[PDB]
Amino acid sequence: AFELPDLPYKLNALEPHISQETLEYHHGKHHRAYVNKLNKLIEGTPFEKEPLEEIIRKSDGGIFNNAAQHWNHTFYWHCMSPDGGGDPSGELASAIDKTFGSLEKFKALFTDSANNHFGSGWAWLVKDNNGKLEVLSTVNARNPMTEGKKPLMTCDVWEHAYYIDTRNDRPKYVNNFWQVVNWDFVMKNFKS
Amino acid sequence: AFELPDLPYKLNALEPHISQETLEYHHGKHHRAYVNKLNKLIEGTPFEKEPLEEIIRKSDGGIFNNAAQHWNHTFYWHCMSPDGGGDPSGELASAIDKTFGSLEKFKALFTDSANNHFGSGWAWLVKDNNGKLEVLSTVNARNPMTEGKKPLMTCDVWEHAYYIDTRNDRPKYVNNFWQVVNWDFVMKNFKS
Ligand SMILES: [Fe+2]
Ligand SMILES: [Fe+2]
Repeated sequence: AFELPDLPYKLNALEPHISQETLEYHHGKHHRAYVNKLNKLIEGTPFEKEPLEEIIRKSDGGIFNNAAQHWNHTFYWHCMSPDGGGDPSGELASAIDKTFGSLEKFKALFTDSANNHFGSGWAWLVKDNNGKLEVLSTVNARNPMTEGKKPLMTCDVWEHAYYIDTRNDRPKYVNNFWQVVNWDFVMKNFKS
Repeated sequence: AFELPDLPYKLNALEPHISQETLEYHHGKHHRAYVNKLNKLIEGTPFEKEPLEEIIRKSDGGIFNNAAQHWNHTFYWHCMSPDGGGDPSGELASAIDKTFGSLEKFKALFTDSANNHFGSGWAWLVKDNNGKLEVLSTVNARNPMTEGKKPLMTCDVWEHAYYIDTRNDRPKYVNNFWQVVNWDFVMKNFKS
């Protein structure tokens, strides 16, 4: 029932910050696999016709892992852009200043979250039910929406996300992520 | 006070099954970093002068993660050899046949454990202190000795173990592992 979404940009659009080869493997093999495995697992189960978000909220095991990874990568592609980088603007910028003190403090907090996460996972900027901004990392496929928190931005820190381009140097990859970060998408997410 | 152990063979000794480049990054950077971070964390703490096994059994958080990974990687290098591959012999072979039915069923079981483990981790052949052989995988840095089980063989399934050589294709890497598996080490562990 689920499909691999097209990338929001060309395979070479994030160069030289994220390579074409990485996008070929990361989207064309890793994400594609999650979609295919998800579809097979949920066939003939209560999750067969459920929305993706509802599968994530109610499932466990392989169904959860593939469903959550599918959502997580779909979200991740929109968090980057050839037009990305620079600073946020408007109320997102204002809210970041209020919550974290400044943009550089927030960036440092997200960078540390991403760099210090042990093993596979995701670094997140989220909004809680009270509208308060928060930085946190999750293990493997886990997604903050299972704790009632809305994702605004994510950075994949599974080793496949960067090993082709930076090998073991995850911090260099996170710096590369900042050069392509799509603030327009983050702000769109912030404003609902 | 811990030290990066020397690799038991030359950097090209596992070619073409595991590349020189992989061993340069995996041992020379990944393993080296675990040893260094371990030493910094344990200094000034009750774990400073403890044996590595005791640090693993009594610590948590970053100390555990770095202590366990240091142990795991050291163990992992001896589980491979340029003279490796082929079949086990003697008591080990007999014990494998008794417990799992045959060598190929054991290989299938270990292969599936290694291939199916979601995220970063380790596939293991262990012996419980009843003496029974068991195949299982652990998440991230976790080591079966905390459950009183003695490791006999391990295969690192963190993406850095193979991404340079097989990219997303972990199954191909596990086949490459079987060509260099060091049964002499596994049997030594089995018998002691
Ligand atoms: Fe990913
Ligand atoms: Fe490793």
